[PDB]
Amino acid sequence: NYYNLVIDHAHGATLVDVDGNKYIDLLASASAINVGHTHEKVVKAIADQAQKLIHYTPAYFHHVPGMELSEKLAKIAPGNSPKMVSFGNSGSDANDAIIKFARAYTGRQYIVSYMGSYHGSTYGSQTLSGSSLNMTRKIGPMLPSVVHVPYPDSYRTYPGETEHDVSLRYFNEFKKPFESFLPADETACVLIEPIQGDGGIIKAPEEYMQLVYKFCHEHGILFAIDEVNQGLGRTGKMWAIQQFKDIEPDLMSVGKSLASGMPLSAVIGKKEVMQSLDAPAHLFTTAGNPVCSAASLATLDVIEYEGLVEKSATDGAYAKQRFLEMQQRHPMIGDVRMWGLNGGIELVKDPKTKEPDSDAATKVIYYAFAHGVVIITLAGNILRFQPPLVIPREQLDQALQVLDDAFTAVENGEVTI
Amino acid sequence: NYYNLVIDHAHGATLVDVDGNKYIDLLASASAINVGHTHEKVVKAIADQAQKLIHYTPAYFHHVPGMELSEKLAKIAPGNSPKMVSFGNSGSDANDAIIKFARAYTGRQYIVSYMGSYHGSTYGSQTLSGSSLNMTRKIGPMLPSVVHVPYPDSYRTYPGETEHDVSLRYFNEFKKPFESFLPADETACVLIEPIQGDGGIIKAPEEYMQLVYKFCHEHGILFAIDEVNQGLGRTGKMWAIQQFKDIEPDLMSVGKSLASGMPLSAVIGKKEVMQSLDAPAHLFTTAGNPVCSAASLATLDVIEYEGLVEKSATDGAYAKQRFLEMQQRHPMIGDVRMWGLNGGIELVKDPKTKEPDSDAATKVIYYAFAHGVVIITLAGNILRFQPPLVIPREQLDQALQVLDDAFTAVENGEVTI
Amino acid sequence: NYYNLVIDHAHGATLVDVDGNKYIDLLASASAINVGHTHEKVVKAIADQAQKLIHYTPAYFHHVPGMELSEKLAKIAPGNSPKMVSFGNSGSDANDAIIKFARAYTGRQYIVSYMGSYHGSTYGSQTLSGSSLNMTRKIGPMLPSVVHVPYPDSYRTYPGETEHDVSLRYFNEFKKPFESFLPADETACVLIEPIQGDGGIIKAPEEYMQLVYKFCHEHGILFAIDEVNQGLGRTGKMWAIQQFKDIEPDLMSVGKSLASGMPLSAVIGKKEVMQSLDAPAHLFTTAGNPVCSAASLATLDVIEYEGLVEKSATDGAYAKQRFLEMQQRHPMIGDVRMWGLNGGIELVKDPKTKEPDSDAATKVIYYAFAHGVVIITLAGNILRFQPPLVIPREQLDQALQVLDDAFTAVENGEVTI
Amino acid sequence: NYYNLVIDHAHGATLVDVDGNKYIDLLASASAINVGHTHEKVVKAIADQAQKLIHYTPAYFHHVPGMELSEKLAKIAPGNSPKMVSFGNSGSDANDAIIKFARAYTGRQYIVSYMGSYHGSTYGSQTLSGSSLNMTRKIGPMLPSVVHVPYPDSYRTYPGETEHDVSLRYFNEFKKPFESFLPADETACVLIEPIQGDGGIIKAPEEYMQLVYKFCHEHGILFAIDEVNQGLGRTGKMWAIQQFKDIEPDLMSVGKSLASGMPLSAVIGKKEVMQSLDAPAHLFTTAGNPVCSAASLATLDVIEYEGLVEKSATDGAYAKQRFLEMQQRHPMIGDVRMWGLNGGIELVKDPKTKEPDSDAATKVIYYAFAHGVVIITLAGNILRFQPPLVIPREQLDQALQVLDDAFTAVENGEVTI
Ligand SMILES: *Cc1c(COP(=O)(O)O)cnc(C)c1O
Ligand SMILES: *Cc1c(COP(=O)(O)O)cnc(C)c1O
Ligand SMILES: *Cc1c(COP(=O)(O)O)cnc(C)c1O
Ligand SMILES: *Cc1c(COP(=O)(O)O)cnc(C)c1O
Repeated sequence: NYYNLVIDHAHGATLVDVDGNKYIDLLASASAINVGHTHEKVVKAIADQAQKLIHYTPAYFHHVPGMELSEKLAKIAPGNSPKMVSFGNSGSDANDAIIKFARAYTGRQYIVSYMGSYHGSTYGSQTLSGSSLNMTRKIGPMLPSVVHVPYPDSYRTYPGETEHDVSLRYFNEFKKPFESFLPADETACVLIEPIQGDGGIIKAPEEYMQLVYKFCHEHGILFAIDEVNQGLGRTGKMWAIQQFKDIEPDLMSVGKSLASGMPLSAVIGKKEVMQSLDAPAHLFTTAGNPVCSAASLATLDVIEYEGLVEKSATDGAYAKQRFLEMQQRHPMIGDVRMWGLNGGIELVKDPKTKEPDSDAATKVIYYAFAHGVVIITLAGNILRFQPPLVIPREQLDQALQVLDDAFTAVENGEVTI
Repeated sequence: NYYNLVIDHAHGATLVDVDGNKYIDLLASASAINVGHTHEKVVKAIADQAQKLIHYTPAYFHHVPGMELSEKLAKIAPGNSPKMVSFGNSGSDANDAIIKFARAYTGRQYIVSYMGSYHGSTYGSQTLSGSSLNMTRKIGPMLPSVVHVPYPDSYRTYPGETEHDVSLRYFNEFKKPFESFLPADETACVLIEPIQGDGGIIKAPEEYMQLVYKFCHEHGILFAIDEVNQGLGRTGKMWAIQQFKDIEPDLMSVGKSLASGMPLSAVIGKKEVMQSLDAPAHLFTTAGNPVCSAASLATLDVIEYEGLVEKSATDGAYAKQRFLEMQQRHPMIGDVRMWGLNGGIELVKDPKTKEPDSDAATKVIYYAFAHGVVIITLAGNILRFQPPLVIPREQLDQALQVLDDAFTAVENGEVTI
Repeated sequence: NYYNLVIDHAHGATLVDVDGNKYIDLLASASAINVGHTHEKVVKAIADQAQKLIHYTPAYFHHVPGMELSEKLAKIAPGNSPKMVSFGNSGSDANDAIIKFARAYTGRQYIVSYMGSYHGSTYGSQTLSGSSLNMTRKIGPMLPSVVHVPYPDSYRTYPGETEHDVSLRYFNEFKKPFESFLPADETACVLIEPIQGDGGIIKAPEEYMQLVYKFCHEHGILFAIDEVNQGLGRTGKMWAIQQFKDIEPDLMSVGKSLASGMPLSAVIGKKEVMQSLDAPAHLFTTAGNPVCSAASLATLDVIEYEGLVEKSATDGAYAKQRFLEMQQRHPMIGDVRMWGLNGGIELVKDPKTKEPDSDAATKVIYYAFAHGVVIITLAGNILRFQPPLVIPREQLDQALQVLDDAFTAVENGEVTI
Repeated sequence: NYYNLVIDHAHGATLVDVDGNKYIDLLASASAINVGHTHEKVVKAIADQAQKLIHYTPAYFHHVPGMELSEKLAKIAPGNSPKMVSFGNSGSDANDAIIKFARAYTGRQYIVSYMGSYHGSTYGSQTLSGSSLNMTRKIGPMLPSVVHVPYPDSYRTYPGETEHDVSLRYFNEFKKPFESFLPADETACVLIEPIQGDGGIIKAPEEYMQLVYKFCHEHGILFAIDEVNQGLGRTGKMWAIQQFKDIEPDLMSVGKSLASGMPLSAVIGKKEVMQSLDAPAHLFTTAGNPVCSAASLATLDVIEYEGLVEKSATDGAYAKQRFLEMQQRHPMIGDVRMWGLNGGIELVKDPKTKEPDSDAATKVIYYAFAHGVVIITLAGNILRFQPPLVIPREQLDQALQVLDDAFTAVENGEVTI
């Protein structure tokens, strides 16, 4: 909680509290609500399925929604290699499964993940994460044979560094463990967020990603991606990895928006990799639930038929220009990062020092809340802008104007915590 | 897939495939269906909630169903100490949370669990597990600082051993790591299933359980229980741990039946233990989902209103009697174990050698399936008996008669694989 | 410090402090002094080699003592298979090397060792150990993928158990992990002390050892032995494993007496196992030191020339009968375990309860010390009897008389701590 | 075996093989032989002790050389805080002990060590290591809760980077894991080579070292140093850490040259840190061997009496000039690093690209060997220069001229393997 709000109902990008007050949702429940709240087609799909079968573990009997969803997810995944899908409940358990699939297929034990990453809260995925110290404190020891590498930062760079220089420097950092203590032939996979979500909406440069991808292929390391936050149209392409040229992951984790916030996740992977493990050795009883699966079928169709991928791209381009214009009048805005309706607005004390301004960031979100918009922060000083992709233009403009007013009010000293 | 069969719809304890064939459910989807399939109150709760709010992450904003469920679960948990509740999506993640809370509260690392145990498929919970069925081939290394001890087997005992002798022998095995390499003062937690589900419906004797509970208290080791399979009325008490005298767990995992097979789980623990961690330390985006929460509220209401606990105790004792009578005519039944509607029928080659007859158990399964009843085996030779608690007596008797006929056909060599 | 006493010099089985006081050594510095203190032939070997070459790391240049010892150790190892040897500095690092060799050769992770065992003090060997709890306390997490099983106890048995029943019970416990959570095809080796040293001079029954050995052969698990305490003639055979019928280990650790207490250890293993790893990957700078190697060549020569294996066998049988006769007069002696000049004298409060009497044990060692004999306890209540193998009969009889007097004085309450 | 030749005898910096061929030693058995081969004072100390007492485990009885050495090591260790010493056999076990002392004193789990480091071949010290030459292939999983950070590289730097810029960039890398997944408050220790030996004779800049030292003190992390290769006058100070301003380590490992290559090591630590662990919990049987202890007393004496600290400083400054002069005529020499008689001469394909030239390096080694000098490489392309500190000027000049001719011959293409 940030402000003790109790939601009674919601539709599209609008939240209504128990009292009747209205809010514009710029969070979409951490990008679980790409399709907007209570989308008519998803509600109906949930209702109709519940009438027939609430649950049977698909490992004992197939159900139609699970069969249909498994085929479809295999189709829409990036690349042309034959795919298989394994269902879970959460992004967390999907990233735990990624570790399992990679170890079992390769016969290798080490996993490489990123500082700044967030992969979930189960013991495997929580070890991979590098987003929060409180995810390691008191609960160790963690999963063995996990190595963290730094994710490329395009904002706080060295003087005179180009995109090319940053890519090379961070790739050299990527190689350092492999040239010292970490055998590449013993690394099962690299797990990467094509754009880091919780880390602050940070996109790896094209050249950096191509270097890692090639490194993996050349050493027989699996290239895995986490699309749990950045997938299903969020970046203005179906998959965040499609922001890069011709990269097909060996394993991909999908969650959050998948079933409009119903607990469903998937690992989608190359056929051969996915066949190294199955039920009943790896299984979640309520995973691939038929009600959740019907919910997902409807939400996937909504993304396609309402053109939400295209809308995220064009609205994202627009929101990027609006925030850039705001940056010209508000020097507290240090960096505008936007790929689709998917933004990190980084607030700094000074543009030259780039020193984080967590105080100002919290004031903005407090102002916004008092003026009917829900927005939160990342890593202290970064506003996350991830509204449902269905957000009508009038509501988007309304929210942007509140944010512009927030910046002015924080400048004048008119906001207190 | 176990049955290679597509389920179309289901109600109560009757399953209907895509060709209209009817089946009596003696599996209840691994005891996730205590309240029976598509219960009228649960379907309505799901459909009504979906219309208002499909999802918002409870870590940002509260919703009424989640808050009400949190209160109700704290109230119905065993013991009189004030509890806190932490939601997840799966039993697996609830067991991961137990490791976290125990380690955080005690400041110790080691977790003790049992051989034969099943706790889930994430990296924490699957380390704790000890069923041959869900073993960790190809996926290691697992979570460090986990020791397995043997679970008391009251069937294959040494000649002349009483329940007293069994309790003492197994408690002596329990103490052996603590008297060698495992420091009691560095063990955070002992986690036990009060009755082992996947292990074969095996109940720890009263005296063994008291000895462990006391050992934990004397050394400041938390005593945790897994009620994911055996909870919510399955044993003919609300919780399996209530089959024992005056035992309040520090930590308890709950799942499967909690929300009628909708993905929801909980860790319910003593207030002090639960306060040792933050969250972000333990959070899932879709955990405590309002549709799932409303479904759970309704299944809990059904357990109360239809007196399902008492019905489980009553039908359980009936089913025990019935199988005991069958045992008198079919010496292939080596052991009848039953606490509530919750039975392990163990098949053997000879009454004295107690050699497992996995082939005979396979043949019973086939016969039952060919005759309209769904039942599975555990450990090859144990028939597991876990119908929905709502199973009408008429249907229970039908299933029981099919089982009787299966034993007859198997004796006479009339079933072929 | 155990005795709080400065040794000036020593020879054979006699120790001399800085005051001139003489002691009979029944410890032989934890069996590192099989050949007796300052043996003339060993002293000469040390001095002559120190004038030629104190050290060069044999991984850069070979030296003649190292090459000769390497061939000698390959030849005297139990069995007929071609062997190779790898040198270390301590028993501990030899056991660390066993883990390495087994994991490297098999491509598997898990190591099985015994409760009650002692393998050393480095992170690998100390994880495998299971005697002192202090050895795990405060220093975790330890090496992952290690499982401890119980070592067969022939003294505190169930009423009416034969040696056959003991072997079968303990072999059943051995198998329990493999039938639950531990995959046999993922375990690299079993490390076993053929007689447990620090465990209390406990010998696995023949039948037990055969069952484990066969289990290992059948599953491709390496069968590894620790001969650091019990090797080099201590049991009245060259190797403790030779007390068993036709067992050739895949790997064997040797230390302590190898170089008369100079730091030198070895792993002796089958050729194909030993070639799975080499220097410079696995290497200790001062391992295979030419002075230590010359000392070792000399001590091995003494064992042969003075017939110390047979002398241990015949003096050990004599000493066993002496302790058996003491036992008749002194009921505090519950168990006499003795194989060669290698004994555990177990002290108990009552012969039927077998309750440990640590108090009587420490009083015996106090009396012995005040009367010119050095002897210590294991596990509180067991007198450890391991004199140098060269101990003259007159001196052995002298020490045995003091112990008889000690037992009489402890009975009469004449000893105050 | 590196050279395929058998050493028969050696004295000072000259080695003689079995055929009578003389070699000048620029390896000194990886810096185990600081005081020169078979030094008269050390040979005599070995022989004289061997006559009195070859061994007794000093945990049972004190011996005089062990007592004197313990006092002398506590005295000559850097800084003015009271120290305690714990003996081992090898640098590997001393570094394993460092982990143990740090975890036990702090009650924290995590250990930070460096890429490019070498700390030994036991499971603890080998996990900490980061030398490609000592990779842990096939032997995992390793010790849990170990994080590697990059060591400052002052040769392959970014354009226009100063020593200051290097110190700040590498300190920024040091902090990255602490700002992502590694809690400072849960890390027990940072272990650092003041100059990395096996890493290629790489010295951390003063400013970097002060930053790490300060960070450790401010977070309650123990600051540990490894002086096994770089201690005992090798750098031209007694300890390599004395190359830096006012740094007193909490823990220091010492070995290799400590007893002229006899197996002996020590952890020297602040008194309150060392008291956290005891014996018999932590103990090696043959550690602090009296013959080894006597050898060490004599080598320490030679270091003082022959003024070898000063000799290394002035011969090293001389050797740096000679190699710098060679660099002028031989552009294949990319970098000359030298602190005492202790150098890394790095060979490259081109002065601007700095591409490593391993082929040129192995050819130089081969030529040198063919003309009577012993020298090896590190990291493929770095000539390592560590002769005994006693090397007479005439012999040094002789060896330096052979190296000069080697560069000439490789340049002209006259060397083939
Ligand atoms: C939220 C998130 C997860 C974990 O998903 P849950 O459903 O909360 O377990 C994993 N990866 C990324 C990138 C996320 O944003
Ligand atoms: C099935 C089960 C679990 C795990 O639940 P999932 O929802 O399948 O993760 C945990 N414990 C027990 C006793 C179980 O039967
Ligand atoms: C003492 C001992 C060790 C360890 O030897 P160190 O040389 O003290 O490291 C290993 N195994 C056994 C059986 C021992 O008695
Ligand atoms: C050689 C070395 C060690 C290990 O010493 P051993 O005696 O070979 O175990 C540790 N640290 C450094 C810096 C070394 O050079």
